[PDB]
Amino acid sequence: KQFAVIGLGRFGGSIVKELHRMGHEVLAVDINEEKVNAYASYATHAVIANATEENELLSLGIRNFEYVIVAIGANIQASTLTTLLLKELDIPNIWVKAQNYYHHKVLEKIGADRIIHPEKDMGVKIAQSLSDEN
Ligand SMILES: NC(=O)C1=CN([C@@H]2O[C@H](COP(=O)(O)OP(=O)(O)OC[C@H]3O[C@@H](n4cnc5c(N)ncnc54)[C@H](O)[C@@H]3O)[C@@H](O)[C@H]2O)C=CC1
Repeated sequence: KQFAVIGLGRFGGSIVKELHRMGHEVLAVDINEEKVNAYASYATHAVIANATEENELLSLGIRNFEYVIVAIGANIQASTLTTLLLKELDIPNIWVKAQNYYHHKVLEKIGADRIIHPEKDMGVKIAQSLSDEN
């Protein structure tokens, strides 16, 4: 029902723009307001928070998003700690972007419903499109 994207880089911000362009409402959170301000026009609600902190997550109300996406970047701990925190919030679905075989492997066992490798996955998606192209 609900969609929450944590981390507004090229990936996360993109998935926030699309869900908007598709007519869905999104909660878009990040730690530096520059980012939050950059998507205020696309998110049904854009907030400034540190998703690694227990309390900010409750003032976020994340407890009620069927889907949450951890699209944080070059910072692996925040990523996992965040996915770890909310994993304990009982979020039915948490998808996380990954960049490490290591990272992937921990997320895997932490209980992440879906791990994403933009580069690898986009890879298969294209080979896919090539075959389709005839
Ligand atoms: N998703 C991941 O865990 C990882 C990604 N990487 C790689 O790092 C590269 C850099 O990617 P970008 O998206 O451009 O990274 P980036 O540093 O530009 O953006 C990450 C975003 O998440 C935001 N954010 C929101 N809440 C945060 C919090 N509590 N702590 C930290 N950041 C928070 C940051 O402020 C920022 O906008 C990527 O291409 C990715 O492949 C490397 C390690 C982990």
